[PDB]
Amino acid sequence: NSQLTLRALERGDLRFIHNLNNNRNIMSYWFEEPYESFDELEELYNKHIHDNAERRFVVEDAQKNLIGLVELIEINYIHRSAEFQIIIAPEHQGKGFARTLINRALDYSFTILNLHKIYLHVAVENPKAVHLYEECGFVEEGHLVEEAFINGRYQDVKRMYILQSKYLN
Amino acid sequence: LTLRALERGDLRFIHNLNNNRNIMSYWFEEPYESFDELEELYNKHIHDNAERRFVVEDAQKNLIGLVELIEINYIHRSAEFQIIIAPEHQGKGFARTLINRALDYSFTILNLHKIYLHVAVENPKAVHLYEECGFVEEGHLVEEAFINGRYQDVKRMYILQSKYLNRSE
Amino acid sequence: LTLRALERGDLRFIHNLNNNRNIMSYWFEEPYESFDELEELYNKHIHDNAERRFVVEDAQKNLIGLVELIEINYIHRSAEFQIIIAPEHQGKGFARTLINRALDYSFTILNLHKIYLHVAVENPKAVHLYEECGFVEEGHLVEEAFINGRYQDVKRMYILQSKYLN
Amino acid sequence: LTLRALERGDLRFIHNLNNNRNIMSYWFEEPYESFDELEELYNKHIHDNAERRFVVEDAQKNLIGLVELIEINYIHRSAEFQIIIAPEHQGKGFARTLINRALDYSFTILNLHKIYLHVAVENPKAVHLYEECGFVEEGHLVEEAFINGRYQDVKRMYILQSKYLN
Amino acid sequence: NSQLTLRALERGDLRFIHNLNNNRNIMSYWFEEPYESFDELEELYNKHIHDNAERRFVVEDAQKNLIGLVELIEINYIHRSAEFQIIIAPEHQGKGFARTLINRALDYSFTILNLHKIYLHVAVENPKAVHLYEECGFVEEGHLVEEAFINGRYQDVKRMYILQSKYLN
Amino acid sequence: LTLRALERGDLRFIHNLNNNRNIMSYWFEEPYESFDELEELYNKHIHDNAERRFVVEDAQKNLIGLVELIEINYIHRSAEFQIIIAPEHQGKGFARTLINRALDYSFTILNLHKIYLHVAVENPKAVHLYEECGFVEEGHLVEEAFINGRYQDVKRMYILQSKYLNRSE
Amino acid sequence: NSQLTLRALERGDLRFIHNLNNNRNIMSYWFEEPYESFDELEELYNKHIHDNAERRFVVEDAQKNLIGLVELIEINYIHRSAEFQIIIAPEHQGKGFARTLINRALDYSFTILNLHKIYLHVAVENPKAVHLYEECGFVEEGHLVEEAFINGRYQDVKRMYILQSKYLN
Amino acid sequence: NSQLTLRALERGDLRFIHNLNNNRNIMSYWFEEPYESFDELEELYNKHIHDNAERRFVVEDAQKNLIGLVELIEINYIHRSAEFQIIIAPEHQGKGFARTLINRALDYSFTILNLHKIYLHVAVENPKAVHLYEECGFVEEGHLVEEAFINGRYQDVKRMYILQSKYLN
Amino acid sequence: LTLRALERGDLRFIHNLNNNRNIMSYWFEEPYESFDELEELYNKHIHDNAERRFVVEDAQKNLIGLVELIEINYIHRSAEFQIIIAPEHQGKGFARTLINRALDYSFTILNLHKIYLHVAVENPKAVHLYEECGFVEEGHLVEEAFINGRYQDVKRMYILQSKYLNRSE
Amino acid sequence: LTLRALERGDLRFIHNLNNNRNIMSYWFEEPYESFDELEELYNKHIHDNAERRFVVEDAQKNLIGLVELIEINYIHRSAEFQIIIAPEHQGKGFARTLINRALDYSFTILNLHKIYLHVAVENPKAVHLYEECGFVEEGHLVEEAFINGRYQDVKRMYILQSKYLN
Amino acid sequence: LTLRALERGDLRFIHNLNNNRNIMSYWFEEPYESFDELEELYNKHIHDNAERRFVVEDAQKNLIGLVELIEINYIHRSAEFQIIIAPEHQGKGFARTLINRALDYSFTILNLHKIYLHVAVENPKAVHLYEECGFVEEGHLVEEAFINGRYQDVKRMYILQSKYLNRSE
Amino acid sequence: LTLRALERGDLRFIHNLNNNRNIMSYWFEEPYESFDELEELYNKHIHDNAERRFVVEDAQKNLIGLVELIEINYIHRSAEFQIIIAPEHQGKGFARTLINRALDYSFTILNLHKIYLHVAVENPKAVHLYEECGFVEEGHLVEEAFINGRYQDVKRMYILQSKYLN
Repeated sequence: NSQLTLRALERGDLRFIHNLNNNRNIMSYWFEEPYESFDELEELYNKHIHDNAERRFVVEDAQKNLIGLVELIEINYIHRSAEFQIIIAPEHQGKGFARTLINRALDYSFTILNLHKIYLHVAVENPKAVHLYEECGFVEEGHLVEEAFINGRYQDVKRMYILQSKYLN
Repeated sequence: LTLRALERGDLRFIHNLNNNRNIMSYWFEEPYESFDELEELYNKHIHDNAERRFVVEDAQKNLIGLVELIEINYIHRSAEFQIIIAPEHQGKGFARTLINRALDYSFTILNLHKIYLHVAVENPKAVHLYEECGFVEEGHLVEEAFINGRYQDVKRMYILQSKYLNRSE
Repeated sequence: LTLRALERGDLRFIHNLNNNRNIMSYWFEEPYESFDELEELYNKHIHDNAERRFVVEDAQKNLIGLVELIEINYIHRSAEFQIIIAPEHQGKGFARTLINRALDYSFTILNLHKIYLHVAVENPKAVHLYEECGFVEEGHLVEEAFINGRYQDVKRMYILQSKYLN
Repeated sequence: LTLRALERGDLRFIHNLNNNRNIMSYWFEEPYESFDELEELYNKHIHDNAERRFVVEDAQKNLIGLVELIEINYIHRSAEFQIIIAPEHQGKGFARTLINRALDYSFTILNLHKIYLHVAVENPKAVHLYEECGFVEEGHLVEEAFINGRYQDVKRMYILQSKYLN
Repeated sequence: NSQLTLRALERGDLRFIHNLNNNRNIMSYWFEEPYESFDELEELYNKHIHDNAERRFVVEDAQKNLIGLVELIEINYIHRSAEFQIIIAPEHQGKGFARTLINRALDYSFTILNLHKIYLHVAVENPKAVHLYEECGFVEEGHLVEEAFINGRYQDVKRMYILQSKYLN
Repeated sequence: LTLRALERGDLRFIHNLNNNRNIMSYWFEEPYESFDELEELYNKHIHDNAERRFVVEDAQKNLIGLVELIEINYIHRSAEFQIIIAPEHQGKGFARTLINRALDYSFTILNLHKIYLHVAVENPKAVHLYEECGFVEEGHLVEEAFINGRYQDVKRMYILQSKYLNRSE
Repeated sequence: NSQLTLRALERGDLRFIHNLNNNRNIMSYWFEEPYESFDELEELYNKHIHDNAERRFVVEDAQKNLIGLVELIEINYIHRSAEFQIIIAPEHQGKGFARTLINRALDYSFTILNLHKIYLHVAVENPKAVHLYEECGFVEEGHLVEEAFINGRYQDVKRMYILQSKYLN
Repeated sequence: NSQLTLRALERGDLRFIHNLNNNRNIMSYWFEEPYESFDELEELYNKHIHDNAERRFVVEDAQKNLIGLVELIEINYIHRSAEFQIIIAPEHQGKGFARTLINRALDYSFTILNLHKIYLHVAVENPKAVHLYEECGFVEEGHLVEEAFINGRYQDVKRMYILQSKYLN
Repeated sequence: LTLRALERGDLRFIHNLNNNRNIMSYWFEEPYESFDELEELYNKHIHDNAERRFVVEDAQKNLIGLVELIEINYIHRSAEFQIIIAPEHQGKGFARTLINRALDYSFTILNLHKIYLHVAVENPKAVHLYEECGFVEEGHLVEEAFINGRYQDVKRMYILQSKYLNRSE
Repeated sequence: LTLRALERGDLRFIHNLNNNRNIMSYWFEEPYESFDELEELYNKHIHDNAERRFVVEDAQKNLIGLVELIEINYIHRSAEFQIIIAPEHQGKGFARTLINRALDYSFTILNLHKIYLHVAVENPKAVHLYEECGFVEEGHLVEEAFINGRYQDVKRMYILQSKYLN
Repeated sequence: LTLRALERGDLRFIHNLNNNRNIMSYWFEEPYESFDELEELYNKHIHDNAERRFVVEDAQKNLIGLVELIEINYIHRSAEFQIIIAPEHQGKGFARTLINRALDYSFTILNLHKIYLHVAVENPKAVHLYEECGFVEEGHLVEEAFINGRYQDVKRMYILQSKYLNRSE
Repeated sequence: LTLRALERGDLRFIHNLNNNRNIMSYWFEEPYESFDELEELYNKHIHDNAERRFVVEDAQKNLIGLVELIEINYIHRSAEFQIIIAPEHQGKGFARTLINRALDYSFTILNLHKIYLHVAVENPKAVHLYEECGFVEEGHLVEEAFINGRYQDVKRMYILQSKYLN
């Protein structure tokens, strides 16, 4: 876990992004723009190469095996907020990397960019994921009713947050 | 009461409404403060369908207020609702009528499934007004906004298409 | 009654016709609501030949209604027809004379083979008028349009160049 | 069989599928014939969401066919469906499993209400297969398509999100 | 007739072009581009302001009454050819202006631009117009079968020509 | 025999065909003489539907000739036909087969009503070849082209959709 | 003083900006771009209409007499900093407006944009201006040696600051 | 001589153009644009790829040895004129190719493009070149005094011409 | 008499001058016939220094004529001269004065070495007028222009800088 | 007398000053003659800092003359100076007060080290005035300018920031 | 030791240097984190002279570090200095040599008058290093930067052109 | 020795000549330092005729030096001259033969009247060589160049087309 490294996303890593969106049954977005094919993603990356609303970091190990991804979106510098998301490759989902990657993301958000609040969304029907984030410091602030259409049915999603104060202290 | 799509001529009425608010005003997720800044971003997003705004005026062309629909996603069929009545006609009882006619357009024309909005916790008069129109609280965002030199909480209330169109049946 | 090619000055009348229809208005398969959005869309598609619109006006030049041809396909030689008469002169019985001249332009100048249209099921009076003008049903599209918070069926009627020109 | 988002490298397979169809091919309602014209049209509409195409391939990744969604309207939540299987694997009975997955993507992710398609009248075998997949006729378009020097009728069949998702 | 004058077509004259195409029941073209409304014509004129494939001259009298129009299209300088057309306002069609305007057009084509051949097209069912051109020097060179779709039916058109040699001698 | 839409790679084969002609070659009514001039105008009119060209090749990719459809008007439903067989396979009897397959595409796919072509009067072998395929003379254009230092006449022959599809019925 | 109002800068106010830069003997900048004439300023305003690095507010009284100007430049949202400047018309310089305009600017910076630190620069040879700012809450943090070339000689400038904490408490 | 062939100028031939302008001590032009380096020529060729005012043909033999160049400039299709020029490589200047290349150029000008007059310019101090052209059919029409600045001194140049009539008869 | 650089407002006066000529008028080697065609090409070549034109007017703003310098080459230091006096003031004896003042600008400001012009052989009055001003015939171009349906000859006369500035010394 | 930054409205006065000079006028090292050519060149170089021009006007705002700085180099900190007074107020002795204020702007705000200028040899009165203002000759350029059909010599005079600011 | 202007090929070496810093890196006042983001902003500001950077390498092309000059104002003749030596050659004593050669370029080539820099107060080793090279403290910016989750102070040191070039005289 | 028009491939040699000069290098009056900045500036001014540069190379094609003409004015017919020889072949005495051919191109093809140049005062050996080639001083520019932290004087020498062509 300590060997894991985070690196700024490069064009070469777009293939890894495409592979991770396979068999997830949810439309993928790139700066709030839908995409499906590798070519559509590559164009959207070239377009938003300069945008500051989102940042992404690839997660690798010592031997540079692509572990997962860390995304920050809806980044606002006036209110100092950002939506956090994390995607771990299926082959590494059950190895406990998630917790460390969550602290790595909070570290980058609250120590460098100096953001005030980090919020995230979790499906209500994955309580193990909710409890994980709670053990990491997050806490619920909303229960969005029928917010996401997942697998052919509207579903609720928990919005949980954590402030810069608690993480730094 | 009559609702009309916003024309470029009504932009000044929007700027005037933003004078008393004392909050950072946005136009398609882009900050603005001068009337000229607004007019240019209006010419830029005249075709963008991510947001739609309607100005309401009396029978004889007395502009009363404004209703806005932002963060419009036609895949999730959602949108954020907001309304601002001029201080002149603020307490004449026009609010609820504009709200219902806004939700009517969202649920009968655009065929949207969910409509949410945000209100500061320090103004319970608005919280009860929307709750009287069918909105229900789905979140209590902690320290979401920075108002007058302090971080404050925000209530997120919602209303669904099914309820608005089938409740009296 | 006289039909005239749609000009930029008539876009105001278009915006008024869409004032009380309770359905999203399109311009070359692109939505719009405000007069400014329409004016820009017109200047964008001013040369696109996939759609053609004529304004019908009285002898005094008082605008009466509108006739539109959309989805114009010159390979299969077909196009969709739509007609909107102002509420002021809706029941003056002018509708038929407008439908005929429209079909005349379609089958005499543009040289199109088929002309279809869509009419709501819950408005049988329009179905009869169209039928009496020469149209015949060819489809009962199920839940094709979302009107007033509920999907509704729509009848698709057609008319060939042969029946109008013998 | 596995469906994959259409890439630029697959445009060659598209041009081969259109090789022996005897009808003009379109890309976002724009005609084309050569592989160069198609490649430019794709780069032009690479971000347009009005159409979506998936390539179906074997376990060995041998391309088998194509499934397309066109006329995608997110307001009325509808789209037209089309499927083309290569002649090599036309009669292997895979057609049904392709139609279902397509409807699955339409009604599970994009959240569309209706899906319609058009099939020639003189090919009843396709009408039966579509019917057995869940489709039901809603229109008999008269002389809607010009095939082999003669206008021919076309049946329009539909299927709602309700029947597929209960 | 001798008082008639020909002038290069200006933007202001586009209204006269539009008025002449009323009740002619044939699609109007501007540099092989279809148009119907005044605005569509004005745009096409601005576009082809510089093109050399076609020239047009307005026909006026002493008191500047708009008499008609003289068009040269499909102008090719390698083969030295051009298709001639003439449109006279309905109020002046039966006053004998046509003959002089035909000589004026031939004069400009064979004396200035120095073209070799001028051809034109006439409906087979207007023999009075054919005989007119023959009396002016033209002669048939083709009987195009079902070349034009006029008033709801394909119709034949006579193609008649005349060379620079005969006009100059 | 197999007809294929012309790709950019076949442009050299077109230039080679224009070597023996000794006539000004055009591309969408634009003159060209160098292979590079052709390639640039090809990139310019790749989307223009006013003309369509097909290259025919043997069973094992031996490019034989070319068939062209120019002046395509989808309102009048007309088009000018032309065919050029390489000097290698010139007298192998492939012409009539390419002609019929060209008219078949024009009358069954594009749904055109009339197809005309042009041939020099000084090559009666071509005049009889087309006449054997259904074409009929509709015009004898006098001094229409300038060939080898002299003005020559040109025959315009035509064939209709009705005849091509209904004659053997 | 209490009647003074601050308004977002509009294009019409550019004339007031030009008048204030008269007889100040220092090159004027607009988003770090030099200018002298009214036309050069107007162009630079149109260019940076959308930039977020600087904001400016016109200062008016009850009767809308142009009092002065309030400028925020070098605005950085990551470090939350901004350089403050104030220009009062010569006819209003000795009426005590400065103090209130300083609090108005700090109010907008620390209560809306939520910035952490506001710094400014003062000529060392204007101690009355330095003492003013100190009485307003500022304090020196640097004595830049020969930083500005004023009136034909390099001169030192005091850099004084104040944090959001003290102003809000 | 009979084996010589003329080919339309291609981009690959621009190196031959550059080599021929070596040690000629006169500024080279490309569509009335000066150039010296290979890169400047290549850009000007890409620019005027489509211009019709000039045409150029490379002269090769049976074994494709680059013999010379044939240039037509100032081509006007209204007056039907063109300035002719010919450049033979130094290794082939004294082999009698000039005469045949002159007839080849006249053949292309008077038989294909159908031009009326071909004029050329010759230095007065090269009478052998003047007599050559006279033997080819040209004749003097002007003695331009101090028209060209050659090798550090203004010099006269003979303008000689020939019409399409004499060449064709 | 006073010469003034041509402004856009004088373009109509140029078009009027081209009415009586009955010859193809050009603007930077580009044909034009309508006033709008002229105005657009004027906006296109406002910066082109290949040609320069001056309008002359009386003491009280009575526009008399025009003098033009075209084909200006600053390497060879040459230019073609032409002058057109309105038919109103045609025979008032102003020509020679405008000519000398044109050559004065060419030889004293632009520092040109040679000035040539062209005149039809069928107007000896102009030939003698220029010859009286210092011009000398250097060429008799045979069938250079096509005037009123016939090819005619043109005289090219010239005058040198040395003569114009040193002859009376 | 008051100097003001050159505006677009003053371009007319510029064109009048060049009316009777008998020499080609330049704008940012680009020739021009007509007011339209100048107006476009100004809009092109409105942000170029290589040149700066001030209009001097009376108390009544009657334009008197012009002062220009060209070839402005901020690395070597130098610039060429030129002054043109209208013929109406040429001999009113205002020239000196204009030269000084110009040098003041060059050496007090822009922080330039050297300022040079060029004056014809055949006009010694201007050479004296410049000399009396602080300038000193540094070059006798031989046949550098072509004036009235003959190359003429030009004197280049200079002045440093040190002599003006002690 | 040899200093060289930075080429596009050296951009990767810059990104590597920014890995160990753990601070937001900028390029012409624009944030970046990915190598591709850097490369695009490099192509954008290749002409911008507001900043200049030099890469230093050993005698045999061993890239050691980088020296940067930003906020270059040629009117005030100032600039901010910064240097980053790779961790490999960090403590080899190369720093002072690169500093002096940077100030030499700033004071002898660009002819700048003042050079300032910034250093964190929590690294006195750098403060003394610059002080040993001639830099003197002119400011102690309080809570200027946000480093590792806390606001920290920054020292601004400066050195003048006169001192660097005249002190040993 | 042979002079050749400067190509894009020679820009590398240009960047090497500027490697050890200790002064800012310009390209069409625009500063640059890196090879990438120079390559873009060349493509920008590849057609500008205000400057012309020739590369001089040996018989073996080993690059020896460079000759440049800048500030080319075709109205007054003048231009500034500069020559740079690589340190490898600086003292081989080739300098004179290069200066002559340059002046030959200026006065034989471009038809220019005057050619001036600038040489530092503290390098009298170059002043003598230029003088022996035909140049004559016409100006002693005072503190015109900032070299090695100190303003230095520069001599401006000239040569007319008449003296070179009699």
